[PDB]
Amino acid sequence: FVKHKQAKETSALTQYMPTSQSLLDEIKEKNGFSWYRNLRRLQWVWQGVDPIEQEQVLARIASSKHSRTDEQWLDTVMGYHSGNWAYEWTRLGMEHQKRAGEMTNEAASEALFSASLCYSIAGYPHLKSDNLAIQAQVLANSAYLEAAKKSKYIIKQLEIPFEKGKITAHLHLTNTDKPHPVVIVSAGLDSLQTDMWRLFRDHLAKHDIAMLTVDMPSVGYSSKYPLTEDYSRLHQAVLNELFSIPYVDHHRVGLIGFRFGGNAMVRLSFLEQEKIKACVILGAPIHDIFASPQKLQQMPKMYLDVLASRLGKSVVDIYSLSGQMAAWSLKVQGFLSSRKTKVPILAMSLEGDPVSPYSDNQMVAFFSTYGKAKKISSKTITQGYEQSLDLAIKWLEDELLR
Ligand SMILES: CCCCCC(=O)O
Repeated sequence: FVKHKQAKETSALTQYMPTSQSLLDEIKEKNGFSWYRNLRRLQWVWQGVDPIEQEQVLARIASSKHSRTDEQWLDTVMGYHSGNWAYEWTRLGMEHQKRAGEMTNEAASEALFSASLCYSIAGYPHLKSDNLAIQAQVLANSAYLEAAKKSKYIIKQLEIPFEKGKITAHLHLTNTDKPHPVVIVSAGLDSLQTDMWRLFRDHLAKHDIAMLTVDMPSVGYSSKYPLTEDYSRLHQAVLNELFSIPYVDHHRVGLIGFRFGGNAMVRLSFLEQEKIKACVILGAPIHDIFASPQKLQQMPKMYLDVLASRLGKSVVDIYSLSGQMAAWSLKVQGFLSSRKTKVPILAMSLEGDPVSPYSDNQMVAFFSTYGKAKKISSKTITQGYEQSLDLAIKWLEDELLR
């Protein structure tokens, strides 16, 4: 970080054509949002951030008197110091990493996992040219392995050759007493694979289900793998690799996919109908948004910035970008027309998720044998997350521990 005291601020990184800058101004004026980033308060708490410390972090960010790229956007304090998003979140990470040295075992481990998450959030949404975020992502990764090393649970980092690079994946096991059923898990384009420790700790592990995390192409450890129309590519290779991994029962493999991670799992559940025993997706952009250019052009700048990054765009034309993403729809690709899959897929999203409509999940569910879509209604978002996850583990319990 010392080399990055004056690093270029996140919201200013992505270059847009002047006609596209004019569209961004329209969007910003119409939505009037107080933050550049889409704030995921409830998601981050669900993942393990303490609500009180998160508010303290967000308050120091929003209260700052330091100069912002755009004063409308509270999280755009420029440079690595008080008020900066990366700076303030990394501070919380370092505080966990401090408490970790004065704990041992089952607390030290958990403190480091907490730290990892804070560092990941510090880098969110992980724009590729973001110097502060790159460093945050390094800390996120080193903290995860240090937590893993301290845990009573077993976490192995695998490197699986594929196309002259290696796919980096994390295998979480309760033990190695016998080969265990396993779920391959991927989150969306602005998460890191290390952001799902509680999925394993609080849910999968209680059933001795191993968790194997993977980054989608262009994301995290898979940054060097271009996001193409065959975006399930890396998961298929990781699936084919499970035969050589004796710690897992390759006859009992499932898939969990959040956001765009969900598209890849569905894709895979049509491609490998014998090897995949169960699939569950939450909040996946199956078709609707991808196929709506007019909706893509009206998205907050943070989403367009993430898209430009993952697609390796140097300079962005929004109209062109919006037209290009249609190819990512699983309907446009032909997976949702006639062919059924033997894989039972449970497909959920929260009520009124504009990224994942019930209609999207209904499509998927129909083309799955013993499949099922759900529109999760709840009073709070946390309750929706928790219901969804309870339904997920039951599905995996029923189909994987069969
Ligand atoms: C805006 C929809 C595209 C991104 C979905 C994701 O976060 O994975």
